[PDB]
Amino acid sequence: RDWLPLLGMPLMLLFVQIIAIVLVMPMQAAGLVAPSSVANPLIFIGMLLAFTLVLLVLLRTGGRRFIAAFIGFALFMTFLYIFGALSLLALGPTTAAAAGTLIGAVAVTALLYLYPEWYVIDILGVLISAGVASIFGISLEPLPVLVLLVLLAVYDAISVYRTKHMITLAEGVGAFVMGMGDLIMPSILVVSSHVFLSAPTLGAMVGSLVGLAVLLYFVNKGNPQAGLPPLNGGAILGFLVGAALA
Amino acid sequence: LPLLGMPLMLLFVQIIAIVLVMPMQAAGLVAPSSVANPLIFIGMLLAFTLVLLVLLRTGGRRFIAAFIGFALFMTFLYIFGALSLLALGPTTAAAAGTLIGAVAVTALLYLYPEWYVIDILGVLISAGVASIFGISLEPLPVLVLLVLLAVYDAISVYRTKHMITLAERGAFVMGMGDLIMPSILVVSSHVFAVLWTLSAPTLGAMVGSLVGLAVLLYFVNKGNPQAGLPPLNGGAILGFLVGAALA
Amino acid sequence: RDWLPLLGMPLMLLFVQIIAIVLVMPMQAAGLVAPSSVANPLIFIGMLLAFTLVLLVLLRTGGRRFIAAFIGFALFMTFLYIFGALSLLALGPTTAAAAGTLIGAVAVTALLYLYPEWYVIDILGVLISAGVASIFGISLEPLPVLVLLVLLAVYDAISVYRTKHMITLAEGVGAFVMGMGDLIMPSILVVSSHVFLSAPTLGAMVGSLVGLAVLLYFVNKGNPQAGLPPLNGGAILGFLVGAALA
Amino acid sequence: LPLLGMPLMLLFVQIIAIVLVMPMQAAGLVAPSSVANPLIFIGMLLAFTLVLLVLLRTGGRRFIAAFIGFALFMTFLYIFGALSLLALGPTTAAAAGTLIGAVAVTALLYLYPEWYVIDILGVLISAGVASIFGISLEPLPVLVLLVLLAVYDAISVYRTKHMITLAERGAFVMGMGDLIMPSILVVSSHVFAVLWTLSAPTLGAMVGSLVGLAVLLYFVNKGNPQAGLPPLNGGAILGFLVGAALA
Repeated sequence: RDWLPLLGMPLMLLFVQIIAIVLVMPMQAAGLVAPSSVANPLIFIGMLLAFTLVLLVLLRTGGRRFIAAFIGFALFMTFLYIFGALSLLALGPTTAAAAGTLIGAVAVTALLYLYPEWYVIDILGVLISAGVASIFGISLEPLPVLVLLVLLAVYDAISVYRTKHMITLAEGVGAFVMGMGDLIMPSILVVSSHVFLSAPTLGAMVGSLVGLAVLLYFVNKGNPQAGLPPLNGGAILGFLVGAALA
Repeated sequence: LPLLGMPLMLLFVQIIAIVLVMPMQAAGLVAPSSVANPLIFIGMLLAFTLVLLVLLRTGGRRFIAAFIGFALFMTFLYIFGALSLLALGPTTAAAAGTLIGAVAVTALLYLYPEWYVIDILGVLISAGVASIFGISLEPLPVLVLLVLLAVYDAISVYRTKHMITLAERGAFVMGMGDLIMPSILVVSSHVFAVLWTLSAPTLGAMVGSLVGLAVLLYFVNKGNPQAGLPPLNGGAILGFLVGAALA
Repeated sequence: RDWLPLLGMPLMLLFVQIIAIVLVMPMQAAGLVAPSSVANPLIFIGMLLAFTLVLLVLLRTGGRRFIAAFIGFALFMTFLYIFGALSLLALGPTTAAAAGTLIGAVAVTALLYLYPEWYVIDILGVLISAGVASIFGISLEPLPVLVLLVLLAVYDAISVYRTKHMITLAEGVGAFVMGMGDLIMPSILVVSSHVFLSAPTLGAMVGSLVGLAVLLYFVNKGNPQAGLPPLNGGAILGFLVGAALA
Repeated sequence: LPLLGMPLMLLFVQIIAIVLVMPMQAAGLVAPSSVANPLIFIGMLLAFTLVLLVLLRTGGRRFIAAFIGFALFMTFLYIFGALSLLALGPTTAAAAGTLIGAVAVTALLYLYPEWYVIDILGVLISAGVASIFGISLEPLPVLVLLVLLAVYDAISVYRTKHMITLAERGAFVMGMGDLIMPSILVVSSHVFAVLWTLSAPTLGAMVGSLVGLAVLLYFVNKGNPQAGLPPLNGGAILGFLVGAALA
């Protein structure tokens, strides 16, 4: 039935979660992170604003492929961190391990720039996303992740509602970034929980999948809704259900 | 009826500016007396704005929209959080209580208000800023800061008025700004040595500001002419010196 | 004869020099400055580039009277330094001295903003200029000032020649800032010389006046020339003549 | 005749890049081997440029005109000054001598040249940058930096070439840049352990770069296709490994 079509996004959710755990492991074999303070989400957010400000001044300052380059470089590096973490727990400190990861990341990034197969895109998007998920999740603990999640969710629903209301007014009364990015969002709580086969934080994983269910449901219905609050609110739901478990 | 309204707005900000002073010094800390403090202050504002605008000229759609929302949220954190949870207080479920409070408010402010809501919130924030600086030091750097600021206003008004005799948001910002300016002599003189019906010379300043704004609103309806700050700013100054020459 | 007309600019030269000396005095009674290194001119120049970059991003970001304000504030402060230095050597550390200078500078700056008498402008321009002259001149020593002067002069002649040649090509083959600023330029060597009634650095003062003579001469002739090299080259000429003296 | 000219330009830059190495380490100092050095390097370039352009978008008339003139003057100071006065040397009238030298040159470069003048100067500067980095560390971070940089080029060429198969200043800059790229394996392998006709494997790299650029110029006249860096960059790399497998 409606299996093969549009299961790929919950697929991507589960996968990213999986790869985030498996990456929880090697990334501490060389540290990484960035104190389970509730101020940590605030630093996160402001810094996110800086990430965008930089990115925008870069785009408006392009840079026909200078923009492509600066991001290409950013990519190259983040993949170095991915791979790096892999071999460095794997073959460990060996020259053949490190060089293994540099060649790996060169290969991958070059590929992505060479008009790949663009199922490939989904795959790398999954990699990257899992990477980030693992990092902040390894970085500090739930209650802070929980605050962060609920905050970001609130911003979102404000954002959709504003522009939706702005649709309903104006008569008479690159998407992948936001996407895969939100693929990441509920998963970071999944890491920073197994960081605090798996726990009762499978619960967070399933609840996040169920949030995604409500989401692709309303999206496959007429007259869309917000996003984060289904995914985060559902991951938090599952997670808190996995407390009522043990 | 709003003819009482805008003085009310002031009176309230002043009251709420004082109430926050106690819990405000549960940390507080911005800027000794030192009159270089007003200068550092000015340059801080000018550089702040210059940066803030280049954020617009480099922004500022969903960016500076959100960016302001964030700054707003933080400032509301300090207001709710620090000023009420320490006023409980302090910690634990109270602190969480105010996170809930400030997210509730900034989210509410965003989206669409209803008259009084925005007035209330502006008043609150204003009281916050007022309290902080009035605390962050004494009534003499404040006296100078005030006369400086006011004199700038009257002059830019005349220049740009005289710059006429030829031939939305920044408004609420500047409004709030005027709600703030006299309140600092009120907090910072409360940081001074008398105490009648709770600090007499600070009362003097307070009424002096309420009458200053009155005179301004009269001339505002007289037509065009109003040197912005110099009524209430300079007049609350007059009132303060009046309530101080008493004790 | 041609006295009263266009002697006012050499007038302004002598005056600024005079006021720069008289200010050499009080400004050390509270220090100021900024090492007689030849790297000092380079720091100067780069920093000058920063002064302009700031000023330009400010103008292009105006600021109808925000621009007016930011500069008004800058002015207010530099006059505080002028006056401040005055009373603080004068009445010294007294409250009445300091408050004297704040009221003084408020008065002056407010005046300048109130459409003054605009001979007044020349006068304040003279004040300011002398102020700056005194500061860098008190700051470090001749050979560095000498390098700085010759450098700046070279930039200038390049600049005029470029745009002049650009005039001669395009057929078929606020001024006060640059002005009073150059009023300042040769005088800083006049300070940093009496800092290293006056010396044989009267020589630098007269030679600078004579440079100005060549300058207002060619300017009052058809087909203009560069500027700095007459003024600086002439001040340096007089100065080096005041070495062949003692 | 310039058919020999552009290889000459390279050959010279390489020579002049080496000559400067000795006096260059009379201070020098930019960036241990460490391959993070190439990464730090890239990010340095990207952030450098991004800033440099926002200087244009915020400039850049008489500003960035002069600003470049200044940067140029400084870099010429280090070339003349440090590389010749310490090579005298060092100090006193020699140092002054080079101030005179570099002001003379940058002023000369500004205003209008004449063919060879700009070529000469570009070559000089290039040798400077080449020398510094080749010194600022060893032939392995350099190997990686090189293959990274080159691979980026071939890919942006194909993308923007393939971005075609639908339907002035930066040129000299990028040119100079290519004059630079292979010379760093030449300096930095001279910073390595053989010494025939003065460092044999560094010779190998050097000829390998001279033939690489040759192959590039052949295809450039073959029509359109030239993956910028990968000929000489990747080829000088081949040559270096060839002259190294010798001793």
